[PDB]
Amino acid sequence: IVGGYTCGANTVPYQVSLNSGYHFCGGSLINSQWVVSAAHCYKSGIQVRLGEDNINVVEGNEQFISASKSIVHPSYNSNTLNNDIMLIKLKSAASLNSRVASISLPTSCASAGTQCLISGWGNTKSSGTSYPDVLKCLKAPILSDSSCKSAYPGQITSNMFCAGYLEGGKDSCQGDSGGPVVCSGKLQGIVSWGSGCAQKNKPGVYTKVCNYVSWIKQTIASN
Ligand SMILES: [Ca+2]
Repeated sequence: IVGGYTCGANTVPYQVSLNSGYHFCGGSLINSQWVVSAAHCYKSGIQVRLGEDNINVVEGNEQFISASKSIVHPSYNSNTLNNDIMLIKLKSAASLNSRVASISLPTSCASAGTQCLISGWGNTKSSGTSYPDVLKCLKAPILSDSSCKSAYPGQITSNMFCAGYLEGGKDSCQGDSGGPVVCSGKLQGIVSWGSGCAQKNKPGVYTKVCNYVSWIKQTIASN
């Protein structure tokens, strides 16, 4: 997260880190046994880390649980990042409490101008690289589909939305991928892509979660 703030330990209780010996992506806990992330985050051998603040120090609220299975969206296109969504099942249910908690799926698609909370352990620099050890947070509005398409001609599908600031300075970044965009207490986006981070006229592009609620619910019900 570029141009964000330190969230505070366990203030984003649905935020998970995906670990394969190291943090590589974020995710969102949507019930005691399932995580939503970005399909471009797929790999084998995932350990889900819940209850994290400092991802390099054991602070006392962690739960580390290996994934039993991953399900990439059946229409994921890695070239276009259309349908950049995957589900990860935990081998055992997490223990839920105020510091480790699921986030609800949306009932409604959020609109342009709605304020959302974007969070992650990704790069905090637009130029060069600095990884934080603690969770970073950013409040950002959803942008109009017209401003989104104008920023990224030929690239924005009906399964994407832009959020952030056309002026630059404030954005998600590398290492935030798969993490949450939460608006009015519901998971509306997944950190997906952007051209660099926090560059002018290159806002963040997010998977549009409201399009996937039927697929998520049906997939969980049978797996
Ligand atoms: Ca920790």
